[PDB]
Amino acid sequence: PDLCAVYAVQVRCKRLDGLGYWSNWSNPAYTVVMDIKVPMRGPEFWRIINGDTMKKEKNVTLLWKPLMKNDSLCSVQRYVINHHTSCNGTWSEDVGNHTKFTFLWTEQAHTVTVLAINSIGASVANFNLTFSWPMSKVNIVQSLSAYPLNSSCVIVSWILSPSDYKLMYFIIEWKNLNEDGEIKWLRISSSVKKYYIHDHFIPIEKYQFSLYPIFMEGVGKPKIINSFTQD
Amino acid sequence: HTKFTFLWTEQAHTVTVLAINSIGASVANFNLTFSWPMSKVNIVQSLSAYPLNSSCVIVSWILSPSDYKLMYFIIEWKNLNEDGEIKWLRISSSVKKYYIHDHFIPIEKYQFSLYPIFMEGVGKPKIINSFTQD
Amino acid sequence: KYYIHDHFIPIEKYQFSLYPIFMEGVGKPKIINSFTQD
Repeated sequence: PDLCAVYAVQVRCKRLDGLGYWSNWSNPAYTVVMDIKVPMRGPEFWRIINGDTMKKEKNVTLLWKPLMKNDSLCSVQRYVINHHTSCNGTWSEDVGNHTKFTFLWTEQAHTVTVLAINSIGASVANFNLTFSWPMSKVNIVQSLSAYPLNSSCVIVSWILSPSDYKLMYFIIEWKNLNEDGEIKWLRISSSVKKYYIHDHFIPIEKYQFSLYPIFMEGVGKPKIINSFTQD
Repeated sequence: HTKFTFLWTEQAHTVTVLAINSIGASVANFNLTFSWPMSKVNIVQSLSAYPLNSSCVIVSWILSPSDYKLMYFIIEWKNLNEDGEIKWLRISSSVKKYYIHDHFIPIEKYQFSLYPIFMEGVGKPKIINSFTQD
Repeated sequence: KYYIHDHFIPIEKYQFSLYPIFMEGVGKPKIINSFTQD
């Protein structure tokens, strides 16, 4: 079931006709971790946008986590980012084993895809994220409320307005606004209307919860709240 | 013992704590002058406190000009919501913003007192009882 | 007043029924379907 774990293997033998004894078990053999297939899935990534609202150019810092054993399978030697744009077409940038990359977003639509590469090749199923200036205005989240359930779980719930755009999935993003916390994020199916976030949440602190609707055409306008709803 | 209580009666009382070992007393010792005139001197024009995270708060201040030679600052902070031990730290007078590393719960009401410390003694603190929302 | 020790997620809607129990049998419960915000 797991191609990238060390298995111990021992073999013993006996006469096929049954007239005899079993041999002792052989000295254990162990696998060496080598890449055995390309990675099954590319890493989940999100973006930080550093840019004054008055500038046409914005710095987009992509952030991902290293793949877990199930998704990397055995190893990731380096990460390569495939960029796709209407004007410059497709190009690729090798990021090595770094988990963060910052590029300049200039075009009206820029689709980015992060690939994981091992000694055999690139990951089969990869996540993409389209950065679109028109789409950043689309708002489908009618209401958004956040209630801390406990110090280990917050429900974030939302109601959706009808939309002509095919919603693919949600990403909930949360950060403390009281802390310089790392921006934590998670991808969630578009079928979901309430989610249990498991993280350490101190319920009085002010957390920003941003629900980004993600469409084929790109990231919609987030709904943002800066306090828990007392109602 | 790490704590001592004395009666302050005079207009000016300078105190110095010495550490002594089997050879003798400490070479370089801190002093603190308690002066009733100086307790009225206020040089801290504004004081604001903003929690940066649960492990660091910047306390920042602007200074008015002063004829007294400021030696250093001490920032003192305590929860006003908790019976917390009064925590304090000495900071150079050259500093105008400092990163306090302690466990800070950002909504709780902390009192931050910036005491200006002069040769003539402790000046009047500037005190705030809430984080500045501005 | 009683302290119930169980895993309670405070926003979820819990029904709490207090049944008064008499020699003659179970009385009418008082029922609430939400926490009291007052």
